[PDB]
Amino acid sequence: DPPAPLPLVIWHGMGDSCCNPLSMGAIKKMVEKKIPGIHVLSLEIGKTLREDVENSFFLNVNSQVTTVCQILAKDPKLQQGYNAMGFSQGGQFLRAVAQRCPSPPMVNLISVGGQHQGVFGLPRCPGESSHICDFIRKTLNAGAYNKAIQERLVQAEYWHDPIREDIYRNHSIFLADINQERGVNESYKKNLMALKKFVMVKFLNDTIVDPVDSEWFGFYRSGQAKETIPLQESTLYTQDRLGLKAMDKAGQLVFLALEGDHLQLSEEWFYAHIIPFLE
Ligand SMILES: *[C@H]1O[C@H](CO)[C@@H](O[C@@H]2O[C@H](CO)[C@@H](O)[C@H](O)[C@H]2NC(C)=O)[C@H](O)[C@H]1NC(C)=O
Ligand SMILES: *S(=O)(=O)CCCCCCCCCCCCCCCC
Ligand SMILES: *[C@@H]1O[C@H](CO)[C@@H](O)[C@H](O)[C@H]1NC(C)=O
Ligand SMILES: *[C@H]1O[C@H](CO)[C@@H](O)[C@H](O)[C@H]1NC(C)=O
Repeated sequence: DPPAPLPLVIWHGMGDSCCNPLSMGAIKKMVEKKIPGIHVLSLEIGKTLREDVENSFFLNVNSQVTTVCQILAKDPKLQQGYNAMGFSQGGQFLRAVAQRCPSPPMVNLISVGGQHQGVFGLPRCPGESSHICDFIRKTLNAGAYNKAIQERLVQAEYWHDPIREDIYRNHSIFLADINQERGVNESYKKNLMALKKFVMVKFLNDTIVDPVDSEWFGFYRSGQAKETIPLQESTLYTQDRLGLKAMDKAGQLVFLALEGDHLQLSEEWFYAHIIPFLE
C-alpha cells in the first residue's frame, strides 16, 4: 500500500539528463531494486534529452524551478508526500523547490554533492599554490555578476564571491535569494523546516566543487578565499534565517561524508547509507 512506498523525485546535475542508462537511469533501477513498488520520477527540463543537457547549463534556474514545481503538481502519486534526491547542482535546485513550492509536500531531501553556498573556484584549479587559478575566479566577478550573463548561465547563478560579497548579494538571482542574503523570506524558512530530514552527502576528495565545504552548507570565511568555516559558525545559522539551526536542534539535518572525488560512490555505499532515507 502507498503508505509503504514513498515516491522519489530525482533532479540530475549539470551535463547529465533525466534518463541515461549509465547515470540517472542507473540510480532509478537501483532504487527500484530494493524498494519494491516505489514510483520514481526523474525530472526532465525540456522536451528532449538534448534540451535537458543544454538546459543544465543555459536555462535560468528560477525558470527551471517554476517548471518543475508545475510538474510535481500535476502528478497525483506525489500529492501525499515525496522524497527527493539531487545530484550535484540538482541538490540546491531541489532545495529551492522545497523552499518555494510546499505542495505537494517534500519529505526527505537527499543532497548528493550539492553546492548550498555555491562555488568560488574552477574544477581542478586549486588556488592555494597557483597564481593563474586564483586570478581567474577573482576576475570572473564582473562577468558572473553581469545582468545578462547572470540570467543565461546556470553556474553563474550559484557562483559565490566571498571577497566582494556585497556584489554577490546584490546581483545573484538564485543562490542569494534562496540563501536569504538580502532579506529573510518567511515562507522559505517555514517551508524548509517543514521537511523531515535534510541529508547532505559530501565527497571528501572532491576536486570539482570549490570549496568542498559547500556540500555541508559551509564556505570560505567572508573577506577572503583561503580559509573556510562550517555552517554552524556562519551568520545564516547564527541568526537562523532559514530555520537551519532549529532543524539541526530537532535532528532534521544529517551530515554524511565518504572518500572519493565528485559523485564517486559504490552500489554498496548507496545501499548502506541512502536507500534507508528512502525506504
Ligand atoms: C582524499 O583526499 C583528501 C584531501 O582532501 C584526503 O584527506 C583527508 O581529509 C583531510 C583533507 O581533506 C585530511 O586532513 C585528512 O588527514 C584525510 N583523512 C585521513 C585519512 O586522515 C583523504 O584522506 C583522501 N582519501 C582518498 C580517497 O584518497
Ligand atoms: S554539478 O556537475 O552539477 C556541480 C557544479 C560544480 C561546480 C562546477 C561549476 C564551475 C562553474 C565555473 C563557471 C562560473 C561561471 C562564471 C561565468 C562568468 C562569465
Ligand atoms: C518569499 O518568496 C516567494 C517566492 O519568490 C515570494 O513570492 C514571496 O513574496 C516572498 N515572501 C513570502 C514570505 O512569501
Ligand atoms: C547593492 O545594493 C546595496 C543596497 O542598496 C547598495 O549598497 C548598492 O546599491 C549595492 N551595493 C554594492 C556596494 O554593490
